[PDB]
Amino acid sequence: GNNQQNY
Amino acid sequence: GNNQQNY
Amino acid sequence: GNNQQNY
Amino acid sequence: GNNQQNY
Amino acid sequence: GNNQQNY
Amino acid sequence: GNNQQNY
Amino acid sequence: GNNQQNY
Amino acid sequence: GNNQQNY
Amino acid sequence: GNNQQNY
Amino acid sequence: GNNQQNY
Amino acid sequence: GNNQQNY
Amino acid sequence: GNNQQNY
Amino acid sequence: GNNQQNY
Amino acid sequence: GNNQQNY
Amino acid sequence: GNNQQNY
Amino acid sequence: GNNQQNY
Amino acid sequence: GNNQQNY
Amino acid sequence: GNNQQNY
Repeated sequence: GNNQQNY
Repeated sequence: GNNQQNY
Repeated sequence: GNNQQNY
Repeated sequence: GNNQQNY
Repeated sequence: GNNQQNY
Repeated sequence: GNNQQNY
Repeated sequence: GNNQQNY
Repeated sequence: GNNQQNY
Repeated sequence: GNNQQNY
Repeated sequence: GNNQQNY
Repeated sequence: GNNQQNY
Repeated sequence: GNNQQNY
Repeated sequence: GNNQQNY
Repeated sequence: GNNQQNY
Repeated sequence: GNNQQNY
Repeated sequence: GNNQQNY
Repeated sequence: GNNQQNY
Repeated sequence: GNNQQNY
């Protein structure tokens, strides 16, 4: 699906 | 499904 | 915090 | 905190 | 705390 | 605390 | 405490 | 305490 | 925080 | 099913 | 079923 | 069934 | 299903 | 924070 | 922050 | 799907 | 899909 | 899709 990554 | 990762 | 919305 | 909503 | 809602 | 709701 | 609801 | 509800 | 919306 | 992990 | 883990 | 674990 | 991980 | 909108 | 909109 | 990464 | 990276 | 990179 849609992807958001907050490192 | 949709993905959110908060490191 | 961080926000992801999948309509 | 962090938020993910899947409608 | 952290929030996930699956409608 | 942390929240998960599956409608 | 922590919350999980399965409707 | 911690909460789980299965409707 | 950071924002991603998928309409 | 749907997945939420709070480390 | 649906999964919530609070470490 | 549905799963909640509070460590 | 849909995925949220809070490290 | 940073913004991405997909209409 | 930085902005990207996809109409 | 659509991608947003915040390093 | 569409891509936004914030280094 | 469309690309924006902020170094």
